[PDB]
Amino acid sequence: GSDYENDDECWSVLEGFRVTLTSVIDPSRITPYLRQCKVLNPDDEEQVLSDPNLVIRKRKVGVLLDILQRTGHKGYVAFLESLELYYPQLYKKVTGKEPARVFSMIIDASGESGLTQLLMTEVMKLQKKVQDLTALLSSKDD
Amino acid sequence: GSDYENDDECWSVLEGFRVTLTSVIDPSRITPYLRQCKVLNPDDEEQVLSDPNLVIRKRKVGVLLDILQRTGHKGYVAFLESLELYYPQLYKKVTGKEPARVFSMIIDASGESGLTQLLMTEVMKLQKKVQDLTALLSSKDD
Ligand SMILES: [Zn+2]
Ligand SMILES: [Zn+2]
Repeated sequence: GSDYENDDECWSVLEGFRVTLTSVIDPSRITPYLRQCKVLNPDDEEQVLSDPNLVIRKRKVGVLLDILQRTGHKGYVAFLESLELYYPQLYKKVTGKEPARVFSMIIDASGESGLTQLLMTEVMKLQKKVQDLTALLSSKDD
Repeated sequence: GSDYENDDECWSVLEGFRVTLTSVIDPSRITPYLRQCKVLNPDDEEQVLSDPNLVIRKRKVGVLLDILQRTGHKGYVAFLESLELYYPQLYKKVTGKEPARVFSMIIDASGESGLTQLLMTEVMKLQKKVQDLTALLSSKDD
């Protein structure tokens, strides 16, 4: 079957890629989204955000996988929820195929209006990010 | 602010800013949204995109206002809602206050999953525009 089971061993497809996941991904951006999926506890995001910066990001994602696997297949798909939104190429490599978009986890967990609020604020951050980049683009250090 | 009745009288709020809305807005980004708002028909998106560039973008939104006036309050709310997502400062000036967040129109029209998919792709067009600007913030004509 296609991963329909619910167990911690589900992570096998992500684990052999954690070498890249720890050096590329920053839990400091994805941990509030993992709250919406109801897999990540408030204690988990606190202990990972013990450093608010991206200094210890290598050990952050490493312990974060070990955190989300405590909920089994739940934390697996939840990591994919945050991943397909924030790191799409990281999903493409861990699975070997295109973004599936199994966002029915966060839909069931936080609600359709929950994910609508998430995406709606993310497009405002991105609308802000466009003017943020063209501001520094118009005046560089060359 | 806003109203409940179905007529051209509904538009009188947006009319005072019409000259700015027609020169600033591009139907090319708001037309696929207005499809899911169920106010814009497959003929209208064609007539405004008859010019692929920004050559006559002034009269594109001008004729689009007339399209959405046929549906009175439907097209009024739909233009507000697309303006609220795509042009936040234009919505801010036309209403006189912060985004009210009356996305309940496209929620009732295309469903919560409809707007969730529109926002999930909207973040990718913004990831495209943000990568477009960091590409130059990485390397310019200098
Ligand atoms: Zn699984
Ligand atoms: Zn009205």
